Amino acid sequence: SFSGYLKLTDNVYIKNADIVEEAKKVKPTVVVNAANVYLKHGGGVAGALNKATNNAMQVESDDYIATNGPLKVGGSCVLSGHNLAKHCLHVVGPNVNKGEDIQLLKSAYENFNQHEVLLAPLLSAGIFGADPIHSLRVCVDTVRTNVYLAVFDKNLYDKLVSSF
Ligand SMILES: CC(C)[C@@H]1C(=O)NCCN1c1ncnc2[nH]ccc12
Repeated sequence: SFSGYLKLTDNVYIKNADIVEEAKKVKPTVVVNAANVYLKHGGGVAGALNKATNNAMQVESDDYIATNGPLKVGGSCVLSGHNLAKHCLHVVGPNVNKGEDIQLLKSAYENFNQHEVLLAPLLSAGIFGADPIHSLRVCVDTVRTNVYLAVFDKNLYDKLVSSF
């Protein structure tokens, strides 16, 4: 049920789209959130996904952290997708604005391999401060399962395609 995507490789696809609007249209098995280790969904992809769930994602997330403690940078957890998807895979890419090791970006993308198909953003890009061209290259060289990437900014989408 994904439509309008450009094929990059055997298993990676890309579209200029808001991931929240794509999740509402497709209702995929798995939507990836660009999480932080505290699961505090304030802005960027995480803030937008949480707003679309009417804050239910944040309430579930706070219970998960109260039980388990914070995630690791490079780690993930599977929670409910609420009204957007069956599941949300909360994945923590390194935040370069906080001095986190960019080598952890490959570890972050390895979490995608546990799921046959995912709707996802570019990890560590946007407000996380990493180069999106680098994030797309790590994605293509790490993920083996079928990934549908939604890139919100049209100018960035065009650059990602034309430099691929
Ligand atoms: C992570 C970035 C590459 C990307 C981008 O193009 N500009 C910044 C935000 N972002 C998103 N990309 C997809 N869906 C989104 N919904 C909310 C934010 C967002």
